[PDB]
Amino acid sequence: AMCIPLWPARNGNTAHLVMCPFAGGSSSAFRHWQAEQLADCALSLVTWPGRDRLRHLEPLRSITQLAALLANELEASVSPDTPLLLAGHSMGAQVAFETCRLLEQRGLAPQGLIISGCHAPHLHSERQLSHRDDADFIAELIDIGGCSPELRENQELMSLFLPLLRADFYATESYHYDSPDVCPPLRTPALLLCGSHDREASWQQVDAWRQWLSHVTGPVVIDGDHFYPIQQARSFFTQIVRHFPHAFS
Repeated sequence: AMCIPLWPARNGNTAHLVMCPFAGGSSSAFRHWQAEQLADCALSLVTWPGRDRLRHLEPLRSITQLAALLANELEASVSPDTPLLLAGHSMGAQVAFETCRLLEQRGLAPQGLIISGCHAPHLHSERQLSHRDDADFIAELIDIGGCSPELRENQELMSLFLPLLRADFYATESYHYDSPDVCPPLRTPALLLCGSHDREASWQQVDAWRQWLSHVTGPVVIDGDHFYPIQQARSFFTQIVRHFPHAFS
C-alpha cells in the first residue's frame, strides 16, 4: 500500500486525513508528527514507490501516475462513510490535487483538499533543479533545507539518493498545464496554506490555485519557512481542522 498510518482515529472521530509528502521527503521526515497526535482524525502518509517499504519498485516520474495509483488505492480502501481529507505540501500538493481530481470524477469527492506550499499547476516554480548536474542539484537541495552536505562526500549515498531525488524533482517540475481551462475546476472544498517565510512558494504562487478550485479558502499564512508543516505542525493542523468542521464532526 502507498498509505502508511501515522495516527489512529480517536475520541470516536471518523475522518481520515491522507498526507502527500515533499519532493524527496521520506518516512523519517514526519516522525515529529507521530510523536504527538494533534487532531482526532486518523492520519496516514503517502509513500512514493521506490523508497521505504516500497523500495522494491522503480520510482515513478509523473505526478499524474502517482495520483492514479493513489486514487485507485483510496477508492478501494476508504469506506464511503469515512470523511476523507487529502493534503499535500510542495510536490505532494500536486499529487493531492490530481488524486482529488480522479476521485471527484468517479463520484467519490473527498470532504476536503488541503494545498500547502506549492505553486499552482499553470505556473512554474522559481527554483528549478532537473537541468542541473549532480553538484549543482545537491547545492539547490541543500539550499532548500532538507539535505546534508555530507551527501556530496559519499558517491554511494549519491548513487542511492540522486535517482530518487531526481525522479521526484523531474516529476514536480515537468508537471505543468498551459492554462487553467484545460480542466474543469475542482468542486471539493479546498484550503490553501502558505508560509510567511517559505522561499519555495510565495503567497502569489499559492494564491494562483484559485484558478483551479471552485470552493476555496485562503491562502492562510502559517508563520514559518518551507518546512512549516513539520516545524509548525500545531498551526498546520489547527488550520486544517478549523476549515473543515463538517469532516471533524
